This record gives sequence, C-alpha cells and structure tokens, in this order.
Amino acid sequence: SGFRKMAFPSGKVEGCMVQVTCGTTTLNGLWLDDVVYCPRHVICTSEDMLNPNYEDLLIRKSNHNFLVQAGNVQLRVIGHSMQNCVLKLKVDTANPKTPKYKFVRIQPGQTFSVLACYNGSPSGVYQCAMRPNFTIKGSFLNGSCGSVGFNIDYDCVSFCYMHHMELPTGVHAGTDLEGNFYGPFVDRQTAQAAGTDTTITVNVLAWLYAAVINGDRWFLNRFTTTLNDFNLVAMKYNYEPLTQDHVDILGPLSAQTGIAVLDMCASLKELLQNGMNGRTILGSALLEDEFTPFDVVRQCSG
Amino acid sequence: FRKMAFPSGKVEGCMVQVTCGTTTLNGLWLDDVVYCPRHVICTSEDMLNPNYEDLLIRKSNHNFLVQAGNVQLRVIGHSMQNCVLKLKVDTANPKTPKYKFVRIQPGQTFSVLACYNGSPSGVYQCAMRPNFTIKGSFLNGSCGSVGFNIDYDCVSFCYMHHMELPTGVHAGTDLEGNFYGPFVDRQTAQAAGTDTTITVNVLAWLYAAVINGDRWFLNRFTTTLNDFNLVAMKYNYEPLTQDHVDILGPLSAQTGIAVLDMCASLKELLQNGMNGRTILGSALLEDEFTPFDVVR
Repeated sequence: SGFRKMAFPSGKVEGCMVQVTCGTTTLNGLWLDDVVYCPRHVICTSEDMLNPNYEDLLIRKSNHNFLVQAGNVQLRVIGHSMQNCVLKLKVDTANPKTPKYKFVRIQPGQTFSVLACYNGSPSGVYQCAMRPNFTIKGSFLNGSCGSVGFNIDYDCVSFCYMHHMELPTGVHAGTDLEGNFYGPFVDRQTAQAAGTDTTITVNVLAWLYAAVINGDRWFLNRFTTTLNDFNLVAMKYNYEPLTQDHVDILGPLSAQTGIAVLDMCASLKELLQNGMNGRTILGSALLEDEFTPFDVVRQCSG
Repeated sequence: FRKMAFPSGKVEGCMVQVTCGTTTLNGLWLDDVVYCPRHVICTSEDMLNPNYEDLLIRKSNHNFLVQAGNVQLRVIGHSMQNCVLKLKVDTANPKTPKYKFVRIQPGQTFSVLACYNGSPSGVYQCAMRPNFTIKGSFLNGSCGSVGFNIDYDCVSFCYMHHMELPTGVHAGTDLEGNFYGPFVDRQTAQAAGTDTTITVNVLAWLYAAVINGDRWFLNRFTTTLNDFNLVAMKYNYEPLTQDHVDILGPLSAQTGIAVLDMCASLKELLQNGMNGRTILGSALLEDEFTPFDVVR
C-alpha cells in the first residue's frame, strides 16, 4: 500500500501545552488565550478517586492551590471553574502562541491527531480514529491526561479530544473540550468496560474509493442497492449503518471516480457476503476502517 | 502501542519555499543558510540529464527566490555540496533549534515532516530500508521535506527528500547531500536493490505483541544464533548480530522470553506462515519499529 497514517504537524498545539499540579497529581493542560483547560480529576487524591465528589472537592480549592507551569515558569491562577469534566483555570497571562482555534465534538469514525504529553512536554504525535464504542486506540502512559486530539484546517486548530482514562482492554477514553465524555464513561477509578465495537463502514467505503483511484478495482460489481437494504445487511456483519451525512461526505470521492455511493455499497456487500476469494485490495486481505474520506483526499490527491 | 512521530514544531519553524524559474520545492532554514535539493535549478528539460556544475555556474543569487511565509529572504551567497544547495541569506532564522546533521544506518527510524510550498502538511515515521529506500507519502512538490529525530531539544536531521522510484518508494540524501542508496538526481527510471526485512526490528515488534498479550505464535522450541541466521538468510531477512541480541536485552528481561527463544518463534513464522491469523492487528510481520521505538 502507498497509504500512511499521517498526523497533522503538531507545532501549533505544542505551543499550548502546560502542566497543572494539585497536591501531588500532575497532568497536562491546554493554554489558550488566558485560560488553561485540564481534566478535573487533577483535584482528586487517592482517597477520593473511587467516587469523588467533584463539587465538594472543588469547594475546598482556591486559586492558590493550583500550580500551572509552562516549562518551569509558573503562571499565576486568577480564577477557576468546572465545566462538566474539565477544569478551566484563568491565568494572568494570555498565551502569545495561541493559534486560531475552535472546540468541536466529533462523531465516531472521524480521525484526529493526538499530541501525547507528559509533564507539559510534548513527546509524540499520531493519528487516532474514534471507534463506534467511543474509545480510541492510543499510546498513553501515566501522566498523559490532558493531552489533546485535534485537526487543522487552513491554520485553524479544531480541538476535539482531551485524554482522561484507560479502560480494562487497554483502549482510551476522554472528553471534548467542553468536558463532556465521548461514550458512557465517568471519571472515577472504577472498572468500566468498552462496549462491543463495530466496523466504521463510511471509512471502509473511503478506502475502496482510494483503491479505485489507484487502479485496483476488481471488486466493482454490476449491482446497486438501497441505503436501507444495505444498512440492514451491514449490521448483520457488525458494520455500522450509514447516515445521510456519511453518504454526503463520500460525495467528492464518488465524483472523482464516477462510482455512485450506492454502487460502492453493493460492492462492499458482496465482499461481506462472499469474502475476498483470496484476492487483495491495495495489497491487503484486510479492509481498513481508520481512513476517512478526508484522509483519502488529503493523501491521494493533495 | 503504535507508530508515533516526534513533535514537529521545532522543524516547522525552519521550513521555507525555494523557487528557481518554474521549479518550486522546500528548503530548510538554519541560522543564515537554506538547504534544499539542488535539482531546484533544473528546468524540466534539464532534469532529463543535468550537468549540475554547468547549470549552477549559469545561476546568480537573484535567480533564487526564497520565501519564509510571505516574507522574501534575500540570497547573498550560494554553493553546492553534493546533491544539496546551500543558500546564504541576509537573515538568521530566529527559530533555529539546537541541531545536528547525522547520517542514519539502515533499519533506523525517523520522523518525516512532509511539506508543500514551504508549508508543513503531515508528520509520520519512516525507516531507512536495507536497500536504502523509504516507504513514505510524498507528492509533487514535496522535495526538500526533511526527516529527523529529537533528543532532549536537539533535532538530528538525517534525510532530505529528492525522488520517487517506479515502485512508489522514495529516495533522498543526508544533509551533506549524499544519497542513501545507488540513486542519482536525474529524471530517469531507477530500480533499487532487492529489499530485505529488518530482523532486529521484527523481533522488537514481536516482543511488543507479547507484552500486549498476543502470544499465539510463541513456542517452547529454541535455536542457536547461527541456525537462526541460516533461516533468516533463506527468507531474505537481514542477519541478527550479537549486538542486536544485546540491544533486545531490556525487552527480553521485561518479558520472560530469551532472545533466542523469540528467534525460534520467528523461524516458525517464516517457515509455516501466519495462517490467516494476525499479530498486533497486522496480517504481516512489521519491521519498522526499532528496539528503542518499542521501549518508548
């Protein structure tokens, strides 16, 4: 295959990472203008973390309890509040490296880059896909909370994920930057299982379009299907149903190849019902579901 | 566990655009020097068979347009070092990191910051293959994008991009302008040597697979280093040296599995196959994680 998981350049986010310490708990925070955003569990002790009373724990905190540092330089906290599972610390200095930015809440299937950070210091960058069960397959060690996920469009950074926890199967969960968890998880030190996962159909379809663009088109059959017929079949193979939004985001690739979205669905349906018959697509007997239609365009054209 | 690139910000602050005629690519601006592939001086007809010393003597400073963002930098000097052009400019780059130029060895990894028109586009990890190609993602206009590693705020630049071979793989130079591999900066079809698999890296990745609880491929058998290497050579894997065995020490100690016992499992994989099963999600043995990468 000529495809890579490619992250966005991380510099505009690196300039925003700080560390936040309460007591002995240190994690990362995101400094945009004069506010630092971080997971609210920084205020917890190990006695509190099994079912912390966050409202009562916060009552006992003052601005002077929070150690915010850019490197070893302390930023003075002048205000604090909690929004869902995120703490917002107002600081007395506006970050001069603040990029143009937005906070967005993504859907399952969408991809984003994660800048993994420890002690406020960026350590690595990689691309993740939000699964249908609202987990991501990250590489996150102790101290990585507050690391963020983002996309960049025309030098505007859209922040979509802030890291909070690791589930029993090793996958990761977190919130948007308004502090609302993706998925049913809660920020307590308790066993919480990731639900059963499914395959991201819209992204498999994008991958089949990528194959066609590259001349690998043996699977294009002569059938079509309806969207409802397809969704009912797909669910029997543990594939996600398509939404109208998914049909629309496939528009550009459909136009580029001249293959109708519903014809491509009929092709995928044959692959599901009959297997690959030993053949390969883009040099693989596995269908790939972590490349979105935008990722394909971002790589096939460019 | 997965493929992770270094944060790219220190490198992003160094990328510029270099133009000569109708040819545009990226340059790397460190202090008062911009480094870029020398083929920027070629027309499309020149590229078919360039005499670079001849083409360069026919150029002056003003044929080179360097843009950092939308601000033009004035070229006040130029020289050629192998396949790299060094343009002296009137301004020092304020964002120059602490840096080194290094030539990497086959099997070692680096991050690539792909750029177009002087602007960073994407970041990903590559390994230098034994045949001195890299499997990257580079399109028209990506030349002059760089590969690098970062160690305690020091950026070690190891790769500058020049070309795509007919098979789709990529080739380029160190920052002294010497190619990795038997390639030349001419617009002509060029094949690489037969590729081989980076054995020490496959072993590192199999250790990662065990640590993550994926163990179906392990066995109670064993092997000597020499007997393993005979099989490796038969399947176009690189030899495993004693230094490689040593480098795998931490991984072997962390798990309970001696290096030569992991070698015995790999031997069976090469001889039997994976039989439709997968390891860490892959249907294929992965050789682009180094031991150090795995330990991070």
